[PDB]
Amino acid sequence: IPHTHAHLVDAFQALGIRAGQALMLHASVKAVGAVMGGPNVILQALMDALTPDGTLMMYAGWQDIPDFIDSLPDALKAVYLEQHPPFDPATARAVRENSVLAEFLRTWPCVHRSANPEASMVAVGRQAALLTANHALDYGYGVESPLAKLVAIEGYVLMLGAPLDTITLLHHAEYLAKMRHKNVVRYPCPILRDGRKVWVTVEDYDTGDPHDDYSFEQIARDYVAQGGGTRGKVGDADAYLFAAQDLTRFAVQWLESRFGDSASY
Amino acid sequence: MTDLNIPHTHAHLVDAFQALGIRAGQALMLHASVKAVGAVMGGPNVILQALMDALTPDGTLMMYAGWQDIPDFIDSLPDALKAVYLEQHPPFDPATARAVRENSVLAEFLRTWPCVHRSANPEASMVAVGRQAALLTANHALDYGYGVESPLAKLVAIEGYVLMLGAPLDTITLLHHAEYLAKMRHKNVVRYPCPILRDGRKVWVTVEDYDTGDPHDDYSFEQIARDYVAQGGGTRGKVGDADAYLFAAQDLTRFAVQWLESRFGD
Ligand SMILES: NC[C@@H]1O[C@H](O[C@H]2[C@@H](O)[C@H](O[C@@H]3[C@@H](O)[C@H](N)C[C@H](N)[C@H]3O[C@H]3O[C@H](CN)[C@@H](O)[C@H](O)[C@H]3N)O[C@@H]2CO)[C@H](N)[C@@H](O)[C@@H]1O
Ligand SMILES: [Cl-]
Ligand SMILES: [Cl-]
Repeated sequence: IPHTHAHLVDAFQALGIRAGQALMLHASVKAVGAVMGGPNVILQALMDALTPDGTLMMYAGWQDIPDFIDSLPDALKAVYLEQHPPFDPATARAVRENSVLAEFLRTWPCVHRSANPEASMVAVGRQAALLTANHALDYGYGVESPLAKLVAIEGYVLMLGAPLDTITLLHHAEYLAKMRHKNVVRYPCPILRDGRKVWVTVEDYDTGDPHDDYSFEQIARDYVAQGGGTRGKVGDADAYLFAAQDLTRFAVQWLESRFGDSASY
Repeated sequence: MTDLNIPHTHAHLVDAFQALGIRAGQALMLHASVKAVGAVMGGPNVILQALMDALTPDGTLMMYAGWQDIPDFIDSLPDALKAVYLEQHPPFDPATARAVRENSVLAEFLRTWPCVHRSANPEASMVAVGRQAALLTANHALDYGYGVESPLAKLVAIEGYVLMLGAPLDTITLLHHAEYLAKMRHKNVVRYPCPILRDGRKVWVTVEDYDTGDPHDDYSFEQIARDYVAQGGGTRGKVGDADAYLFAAQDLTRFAVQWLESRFGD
């Protein structure tokens, strides 16, 4: 018997989901198990628990981002510069890993999607426009990002069978932390500007590898170990619910205590 | 033991569609296997963008969506479990109802396109973009979803086309319209439950249709389509790595009706 809408609603409420919350979701649909009506019922149940006054956001990114063209043979790069489509928020695919639900969320009526291709977020609900508005192209996990706004509105992160290493918010903690050294990347990307394709250079902190000798799984495990968040089952999945403000504060201090620069310049 | 090629470009797919016979302003129903096409520069949406470029905004593109999660099987469930479905299963919502499982990557992509229209019959739902998308998807009756009041009937009436892009010929939905039209010695008629939205609220209705899960007699759609191709029906050509077929909807329907009636007809 597949998990029903009502069963999931009750499980979300038992974990601590409440009306009016703003929530970023990371999920593994396989971990939840069979749901009556399919994966979209997971989103419908969560939005039921949040009510229309709540907000639900997910990381989408862009599956087809051609940020690697400089590594291709020159003649192939030339083809990409002419023929690869730009990031179009209406149709750009979300990244493939752990994003079945993010792709579902893009067909919801009244969805909003932020403008930074690599860091794009999708959101539905009362504060969806606020969270996704004015997402800067450079430093997409920084001060002008949906993650900064999620912290400012005292939102939450919900892990629904998703590995703790995939918490996007921790890239915002990396941005904030005063660390000895952070790796900067600069990469090409085609976007739409006044309805025309334009290739631009995006600058950001590397989000593919850590800036020092840590992992997000290590940080999150330490947070849980000192009492951070709530834990419970939703369907077949192990779930965690974290306050965005407290987790960000914890992670910044965690990074600064281990990888800060005590030298003055 | 065969390697994947350099990704096909938008421009090279447009050229291949035009070489196959796609013309501006046509109305086309597409059956595709994205895997068969091979790597595309920009991903599967580029297949749709190239096809719409060949058709222009004056053309129309339609695909079969259905509803992957339709609970049309609940009458065969024990009573306690059936009651759970009746209370908890979501209704068909055309905005979010996912398309059927197989060969539907492009149908799911079409649903994120602006100005998409989806027809109202859950099990037989079609999605369309372009000039005649509203016309094709309008007023799709709940009963006999492949019949006189269907997008397939309208596709035939406006003299549209069927494009096969690496999909097996047996999956041509239009052949269920031929079954509807053909006078045959035996037909299975089914009634099944379905939850829909009626004034924003979930209501369970009973749908009546010809069975489309099994043939009505000793035939298969692969048989019909293979006989059609063998007698010169359609045009053929490569699109990316896929072998493609382009059929006139009216000619294929007429052929399939005559095929069924010659073997099982009056
Ligand atoms: N074979 C047993 C039967 O399978 C049914 O399920 C079937 C049904 O959901 C679904 O059938 C769907 C219909 O829906 C839909 N309205 C049109 C579509 N062309 C048709 O598709 C089917 O018929 C085509 C041609 N022929 C095949 O190419 C295709 O593989 C097959 N899925 O696929 C399943 C297999 O056809 C039912 N479980 C029950 O009627 C019975 O148990
Ligand atoms: Cl997933
Ligand atoms: Cl496919």
